[PDB]
Amino acid sequence: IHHHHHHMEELLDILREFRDSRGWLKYHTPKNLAVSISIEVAELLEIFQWTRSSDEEFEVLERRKGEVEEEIADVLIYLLFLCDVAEINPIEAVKRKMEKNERKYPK
Amino acid sequence: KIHHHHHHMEELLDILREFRDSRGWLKYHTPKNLAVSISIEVAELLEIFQWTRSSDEEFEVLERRKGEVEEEIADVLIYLLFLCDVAEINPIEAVKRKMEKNERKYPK
Amino acid sequence: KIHHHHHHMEELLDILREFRDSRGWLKYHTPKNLAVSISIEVAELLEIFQWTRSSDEEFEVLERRKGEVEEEIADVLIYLLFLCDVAEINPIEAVKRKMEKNERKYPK
Amino acid sequence: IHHHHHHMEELLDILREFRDSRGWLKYHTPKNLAVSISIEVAELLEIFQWTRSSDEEFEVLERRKGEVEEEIADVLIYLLFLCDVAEINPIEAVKRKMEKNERKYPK
Ligand SMILES: [Cl-]
Ligand SMILES: [Cl-]
Ligand SMILES: [Mg+2]
Ligand SMILES: [Mg+2]
Ligand SMILES: [Mg+2]
Ligand SMILES: [Mg+2]
Ligand code: NA
Ligand code: NA
Repeated sequence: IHHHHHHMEELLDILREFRDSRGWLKYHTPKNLAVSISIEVAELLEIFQWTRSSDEEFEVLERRKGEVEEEIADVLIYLLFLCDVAEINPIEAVKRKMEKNERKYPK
Repeated sequence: KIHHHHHHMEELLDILREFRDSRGWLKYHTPKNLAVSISIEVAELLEIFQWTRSSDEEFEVLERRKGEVEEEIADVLIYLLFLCDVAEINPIEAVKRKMEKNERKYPK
Repeated sequence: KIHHHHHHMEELLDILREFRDSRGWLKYHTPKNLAVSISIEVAELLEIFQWTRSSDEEFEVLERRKGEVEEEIADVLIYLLFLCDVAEINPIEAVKRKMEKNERKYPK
Repeated sequence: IHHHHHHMEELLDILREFRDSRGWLKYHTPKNLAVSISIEVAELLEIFQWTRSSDEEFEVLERRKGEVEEEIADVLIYLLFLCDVAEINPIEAVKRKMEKNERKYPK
């Protein structure tokens, strides 16, 4: 018995249900979703706004772990909504870019 | 009768980890630097649609420049997953938790 | 017969400098921290228009939420001017120089 | 003889001439300009992408002064184009926010 865990695919089903039960697909234009990603990554950055050292950055991370988790989740949700409307497979996207990176930055 | 689970996500992170550590780039992967790198890449994504003036037009641009859109999506996710690693955050769990919160804030 | 020049921009920066130094916040104003603060504020500005679906609609939102738009513009410019101070960059000169370059790249 | 230097007002005239000689006003929707600001501040941030200390940040600034200057200019140009279309006075905006800041963060 073989179980193929495709976690982003599974996440997308939870996402689609939410969006569609509310009728918010009509707002998910490519640029509105890209703008939504921009907004959430700014929320992530704000948590570390005024740190002055790599050392302090890890201290803020530990103390505000929950906030970091939420903004990472936010960035992801919108990236996945974007992948839905654009018909892009984000895992394959990552694999192809990493392959490109391997031949840009060789060992 | 034996169950065989395949962890495709852990497999993807392994490709990421291997790239990172073969190049000695871990030392650069502080929490803020990674968050800065995500911000940079989403702006690369935004740029593709910079001057569009209608929803209709964004889909024409998306169809026409799909490859560039795919690259920038990959760049965003790469650095997001790198951050997840340094922070020991499970981004699948984080999404599920956030959607559960979203359910309560925006009820049916 | 005497000429009396008024440096309104230098006056504005003085208000900024005075706020900063009365609070002992200079030590926080590193180049990257300021650039991070600008990124944060432009995203506050973007948020006002997050779900608009037409140019027509953006002007209705801009008219309706003009005060919020004004605040975020102020926030962006504040941190941009703080960066100019630490970097000793004259942003009026930088614009003029960049527009001169823009002239040559995009000729009439 | 009194000279009232209003430098952003003066910049805006150079900006308007450029935009209008090319017929690009039609692209300057509020959200396109906000998105353009987002793009340029990312260009600014990239210059410092991988620094690991406040010390290194000032070293990068000195070495890549020109690049920083250009991206600051870029951020400004779009903020001023935005102020044009929104009919906002950015100097007065700054003064009012600073006044608000003074009574939020008292001495
Ligand atoms: Cl997995
Ligand atoms: Cl002046
Ligand atoms: Mg959020
Ligand atoms: Mg990229
Ligand atoms: Mg603000
Ligand atoms: Mg630029
Ligand atoms: Na460490
Ligand atoms: Na210093």
